[PDB]
Formats: sequence, structure tokens, C-alpha cells
Amino acid sequence: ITGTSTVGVGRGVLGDQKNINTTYSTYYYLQDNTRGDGIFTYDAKYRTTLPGSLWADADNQFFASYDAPAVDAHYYAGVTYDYYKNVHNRLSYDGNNAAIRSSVHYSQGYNNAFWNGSEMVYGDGDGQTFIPLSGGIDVVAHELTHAVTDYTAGLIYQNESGAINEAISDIFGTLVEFYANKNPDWEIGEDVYTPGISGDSLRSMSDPAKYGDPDHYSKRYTGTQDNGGVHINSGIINKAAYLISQGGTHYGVSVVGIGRDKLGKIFYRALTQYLTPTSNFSQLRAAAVQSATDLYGSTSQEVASVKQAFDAVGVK
Ligand SMILES: [Ca+2]
Ligand SMILES: [Ca+2]
Ligand SMILES: [Ca+2]
Ligand SMILES: [Ca+2]
Ligand SMILES: [Zn+2]
Repeated sequence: ITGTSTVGVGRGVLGDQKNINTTYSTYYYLQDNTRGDGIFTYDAKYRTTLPGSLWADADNQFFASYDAPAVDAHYYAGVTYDYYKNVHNRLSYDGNNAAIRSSVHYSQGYNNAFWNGSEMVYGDGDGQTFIPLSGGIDVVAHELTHAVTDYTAGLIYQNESGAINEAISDIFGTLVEFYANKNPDWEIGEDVYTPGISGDSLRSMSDPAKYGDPDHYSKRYTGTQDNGGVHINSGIINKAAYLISQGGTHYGVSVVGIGRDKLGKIFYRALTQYLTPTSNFSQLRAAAVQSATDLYGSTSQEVASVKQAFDAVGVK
């Protein structure tokens, strides 16, 4: 839409009030012109046809319960854009300020969110397992990071390369959550998962085995479900990333933590410079060691901690 940039106000899925960037042209649209070529949020109207209609509002106030998933999809896409720009010098997911598009109210009772190769898509959940999935900033940043991966390393979505793909999205989803300082943790999806149960989440990076995911390469899933375990074996890499950042002793191997900022720098360099579509876990280790070497030197603590973390999860 062509029109005038303005700022509206609304309430997100968790009931918090926030300001959002909109565009005025007869209606107020969820179109943010302040970031790249724009952030656009669409209403899929409980259907599966995409993208749906660009979100239009009569008064620039978004306090209806129907509005909430749109507010959060729109706002958290902006935060994720800001993260990649300010921290990694990356302009949107393609590096050239591509427009970011999201559709909310996808289908009925849909307990998931995804990047479809062109846009982000959020279900509303069924009210029991999930509430609308854009309510989690780690979820939004997880999905948008799939777009970054698609335009850089291109990791194919199966077997070890796919598990790496998933882990990269969990890792940067978590780093974005820390960047926004929104009650940050090392869990995935806790804000929108099981509204009736407190303290849980979909996945854990600190302790993947909490929810039955492997935390060591010896426990990797080798069958054919879930595209060869892409959401399962990501736990091995998530645990390694958690160890690099926070440290700890895991299966008797001790890791000195180097912090979240350096973890992000190492993995972003690995992703954008060294990983390829068919990279496996052992090539990820090599890429991460080389990235830390590039950034901090071959005799640094940083290189040593990357090596120890991968040793700890059994990835040689
Ligand atoms: Ca309104
Ligand atoms: Ca959190
Ligand atoms: Ca989280
Ligand atoms: Ca819960
Ligand atoms: Zn994913």
C-alpha cells in the first residue's frame, strides 16, 4: 500500500500493550515502512490460502482478541529484523532488505508455525496445546531464521543437515529473545505452549533430554520420522551451543563458557561463510572451529571452548 507511515497501539497474545508501525491510506494497515522494503502482516481468515489480505484496521487501535496474533507477528518480526541489522550487519533475511511477510489466523486449530520458502505462517493453536504461535518471540525469530538459512547455507531439510537447520533457528530464536530481554531463557516456545501447564516448553537447549531429545551423538535418532529427526537431533547441537555460551560439564567433559554474544558471532559466521546445503554435524564442528579461529585466533579460549562443547556431545 502507498500511504503515510504512522504508529498504532495494540495488545498482543499475552495481553501486553505495544506500539506498532502502520501505514495509513483510508484504513490503517499492518505495514511497517521503517525497516527495509517493509514488514507486512496478513489475515488468512482461518483458511489455508496464502497470504490472505493485508491487515486493515479502521482506527489504528488493535485491542480486539482477533487482533492479538497480528500485533505480535508484526512487532516481533520488527524486533528480529533489528537484531540481524544491529548485531550482524544483515539487512533482512536475504541481505538486501527483502520485504518480510507474515500471515496469521492460518487454518483452524493449527498447532504450528512455519516458513514456507516465501513467508512466515502462524496458526492460532487449539487453545489447549498452543495459543497463537506468534506470541512467542523465540518462535517468530526461529521461523525468520529459516529464511536466513535458506538464503545462505541452504541446509536441506532432512537428516543431519536438517537438524543443523533446526538448531540454527533455535539458537538464533533464543539470542533474539535475549536481545529483546523478554524474560529470556534457553527453552523454545514456553510462552505459547500448554497454557494450562506452567514451567514447560516445546524443546530445551539447556537440557534437551527433559523432553526426550538426545543430548549426545550416541543417542541420535536414525529412523525416518520427522524427516530423519530434524526436530529431534537438533538437541545435540542445541546442547553444544548452550555449553559454548554458558559452560558446564556434560558427560564428564568440562566447557568454559564464552557468552551469548560470541556464540552468536561464531555461529553466524559459520552459517554465512562455511556451511553448505549438505553439511553434517562433523562439518558443522569444523565450520564453528574455523569461524572462532577467524574471529579470535587459533590459540584462543574461544576456539578451545568450541572444541570442548562438541567433544562433550560426541561430535568429532
Ligand atoms: Ca481497531
Ligand atoms: Ca522466555
Ligand atoms: Ca524461550
Ligand atoms: Ca505451558
Ligand atoms: Zn524450524
